[PDB]
Amino acid sequence: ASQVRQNYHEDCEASINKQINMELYASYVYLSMAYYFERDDVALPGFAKFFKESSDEEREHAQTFMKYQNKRGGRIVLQQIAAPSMREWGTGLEALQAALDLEKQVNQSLLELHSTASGNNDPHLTKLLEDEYLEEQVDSIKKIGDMITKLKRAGPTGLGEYMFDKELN
Amino acid sequence: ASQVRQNYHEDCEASINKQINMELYASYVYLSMAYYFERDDVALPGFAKFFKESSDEEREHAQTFMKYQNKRGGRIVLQQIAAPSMREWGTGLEALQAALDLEKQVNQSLLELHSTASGNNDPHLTKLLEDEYLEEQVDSIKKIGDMITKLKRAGPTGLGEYMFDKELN
Amino acid sequence: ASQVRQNYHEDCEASINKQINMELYASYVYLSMAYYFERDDVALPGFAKFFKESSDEEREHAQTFMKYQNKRGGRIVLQQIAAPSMREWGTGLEALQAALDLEKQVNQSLLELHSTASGNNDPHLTKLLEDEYLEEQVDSIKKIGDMITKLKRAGPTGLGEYMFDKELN
Amino acid sequence: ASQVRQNYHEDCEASINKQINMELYASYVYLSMAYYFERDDVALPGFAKFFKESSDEEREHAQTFMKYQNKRGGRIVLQQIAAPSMREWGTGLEALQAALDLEKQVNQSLLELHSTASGNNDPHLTKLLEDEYLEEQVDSIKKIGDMITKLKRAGPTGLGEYMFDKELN
Amino acid sequence: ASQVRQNYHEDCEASINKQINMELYASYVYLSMAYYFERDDVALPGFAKFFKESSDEEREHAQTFMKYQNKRGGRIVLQQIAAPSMREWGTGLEALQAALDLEKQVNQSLLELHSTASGNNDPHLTKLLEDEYLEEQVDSIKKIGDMITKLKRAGPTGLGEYMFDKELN
Amino acid sequence: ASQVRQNYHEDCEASINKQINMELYASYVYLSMAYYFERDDVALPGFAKFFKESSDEEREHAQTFMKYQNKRGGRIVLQQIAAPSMREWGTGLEALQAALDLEKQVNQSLLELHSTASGNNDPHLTKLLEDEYLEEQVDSIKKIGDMITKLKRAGPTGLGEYMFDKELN
Ligand SMILES: [Hg+2]
Ligand SMILES: [Hg+2]
Ligand SMILES: [Hg+2]
Repeated sequence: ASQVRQNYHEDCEASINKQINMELYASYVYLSMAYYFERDDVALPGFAKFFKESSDEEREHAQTFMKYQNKRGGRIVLQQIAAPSMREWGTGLEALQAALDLEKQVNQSLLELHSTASGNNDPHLTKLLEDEYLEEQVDSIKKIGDMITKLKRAGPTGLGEYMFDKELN
Repeated sequence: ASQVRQNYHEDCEASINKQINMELYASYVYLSMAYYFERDDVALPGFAKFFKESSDEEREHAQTFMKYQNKRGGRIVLQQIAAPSMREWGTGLEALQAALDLEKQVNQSLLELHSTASGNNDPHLTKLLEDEYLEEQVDSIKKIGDMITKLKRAGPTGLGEYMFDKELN
Repeated sequence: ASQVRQNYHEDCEASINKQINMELYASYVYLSMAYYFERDDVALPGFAKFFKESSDEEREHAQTFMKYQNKRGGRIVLQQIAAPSMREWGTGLEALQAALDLEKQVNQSLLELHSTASGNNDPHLTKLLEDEYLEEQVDSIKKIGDMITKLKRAGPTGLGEYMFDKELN
Repeated sequence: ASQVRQNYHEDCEASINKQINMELYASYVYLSMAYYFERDDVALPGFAKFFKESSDEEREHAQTFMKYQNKRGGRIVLQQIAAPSMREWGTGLEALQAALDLEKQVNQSLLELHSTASGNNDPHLTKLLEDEYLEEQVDSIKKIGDMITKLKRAGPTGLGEYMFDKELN
Repeated sequence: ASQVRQNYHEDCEASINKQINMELYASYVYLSMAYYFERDDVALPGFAKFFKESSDEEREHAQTFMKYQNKRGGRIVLQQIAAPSMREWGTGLEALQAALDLEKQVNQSLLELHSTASGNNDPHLTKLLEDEYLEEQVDSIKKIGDMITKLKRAGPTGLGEYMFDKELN
Repeated sequence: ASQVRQNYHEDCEASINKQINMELYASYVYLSMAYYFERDDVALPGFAKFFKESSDEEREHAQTFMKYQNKRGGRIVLQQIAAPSMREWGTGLEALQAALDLEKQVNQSLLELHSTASGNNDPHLTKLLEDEYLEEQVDSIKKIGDMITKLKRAGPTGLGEYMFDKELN
């Protein structure tokens, strides 16, 4: 047992190790899209840069959990990073409809770790989730909301996606 | 052979002379398209500006090869530059679809030139082709691929063609 | 096929996909090290950074091939990222040594991709490697090699490790 | 016909698709001369630069008509561009002698065209050749008058030529 | 063997301990020429400077291999450096004539080495000679092609030589 | 005797020619050591950087003497530069102990050269040796004395050798 650990139950320590994989796995889906939107027969540069940023953002969430793991006394245990269930994503809107759910799923879990953190009387963990993750998830689920509403009003297909791209970019 | 020739085979020397001419046919195809898209009945300045720079880029290719001639000790022989097949290029897409194949044909003749160069072990030439021609000849093929796809998403004629041009501009 | 594709072997295309995954896992293994060295029971600030720098730039090697995959017209097949071989990477000497192996295992993989490409007669990817990989890998081998000797000189254990991590920081 | 066309007689239009190909040939003759002089065995940088900008001048003179073509509602026809009869151009003197003479032809047709212009009563056209060409050709010819006189005094073969080359450079 | 050594065939290593001594001799031949030309009775500052930087170029070319030696895990052997056969070098012309010819030998082995390189299938090595030497030697040779042509026109003995010396200076 | 010789005796003129050669043997000994300390198995950049500058300094000596040759009216005769006795210099101390004696031997040959110069009353040469050679040849002998003592205090191998190098750097 590390020299720096107190009021850190080991249950929470293990779900930090499951967020980091969920955080890791997500950033690996956002990267598949960005570069799918970089394909010649796709040629959506504005979704590409959006998801590459999503790729980078999610990768930082994971790292900021891994430093917290080292910041309470717990140990990092890095499982695999599986493959996104898909290669091709189709329209930019379909891309967005999936990112929304993954974000909810990630918000699902960030909300659950918080109540796991809460049964253990860990007000230092609840805080972490609470200025570094719980607001960035909900700004970001609201962000795709708007975006989807803008693209379907934009006319989800054809000239609407090409124009929506330019404003995204 | 003048005083400076070392490991420059005649077949590799003539194919360059060809490359000078066929890269000059292109500057001229791109020259036609540029002013066609600048006709009062056409009125596509972005399309026009693109093919202008192409013509320009493509003539620089040709002059680069000319400088490679005197460097290695060869004798430039300039050949008649042919007028383009056509005067009227239809739509911008039919000129984007036109140049892609023309950028591929050139891409083809450089690889032929590449594979003639190392069979007579002239790695200096295959240096020249790599860090100069085979590089930007793929960057521009990828480029015209993106544009054809986007323009098609945009609606290649009508309001769609008018927007894509103002982002090409 | 892709509208940009020209002279692009399917198996000179699977090797990209393959190499895409070797860098990622290396990125991931260099991620596992950077944070092992930020444990309160190893706390080696200088090895940690060094392996941070190693991770991110390994990820950029995966994204540059990703870019090249879409260029020649190929289609990105992403796979899982196997877990890192370890959790605990031992001594700072013991960390570098295994990163030496993996640099090599990547380098060796590169030299085959080159051998792959040279056989199908495609000088664009052999350019891509010689100009973006084959060099810098041999580089990353030498530094680690230099660092392993220096640390063996500095006395691999004790005050030498401590003073090495300071210079490297 | 054209939205814009007004007071544009078809023999003007036809004579311009003649001048353009005529300036494109002169522009292609100075490129021959421009590069012939960078051969290791010719090696006069001063005559080389003098013909490249010449080739570029002749070449931007051609575009000006092509553009004036689109202003007036006419239609550019681009013809084949004949390769020059010579490739071995001789003394810098003999090069200046063939220059002055190709200039005078480009003059002789541009005067001719003003006559054609004055006949089909175009005051728009008669200005264009005056304030853009006949001004520009007369000056061009008197400078080769000066140079060729200056090179015969300095000495057309030998050290005098080396010296005139530098002052040109 | 070495920590770093990978895909380094012993005939490459041996050929490099040959090129290094070969560049050190060329670097020692331009020093002879560099200083011979500052003798009171020779007294050509322009040819002197031209050979010193030559000697310095040849001399920093040698170190580059010695360094590439340490990168690849090879072992530099430094041999004796033979003093040049001549000390009295003659006309600036005769000096430029022996130059161009020592260059072509330094070329002829560096090509040879690329063949050796291509045979023992080193893509690391084939790049080094290309992007660092064969690029650098071809240019070096065409400039002495130019100079020697320029000095025969200006006159190899007498006032013409004094003049070519200054423009060189 | 050329037009500029006054009070330059042949014995004093040849000993300089020797000094040119033996100062060039040294630049080369220091050249070897520099890259040896830069080998992956050695990894001593400070030691390497020192011997580099030495090689450099020592060749400047030699070229200074070469300029003194033409000044006084002498004829440089360059002699074969011998390879160093050894390739592998053991430790840094065994190279610091190596160069000290080599800096002394040179120091010896200059004094011999000094005492040959004023016996034939050439005080200009004894000017040259004093304000140029006998000056910095003692500053550097004092320098290598300090370093051997300090490094020995430091513990000439192990953690002691690693520190001293980083202050040599
Ligand atoms: Hg817990
Ligand atoms: Hg007319
Ligand atoms: Hg080899």
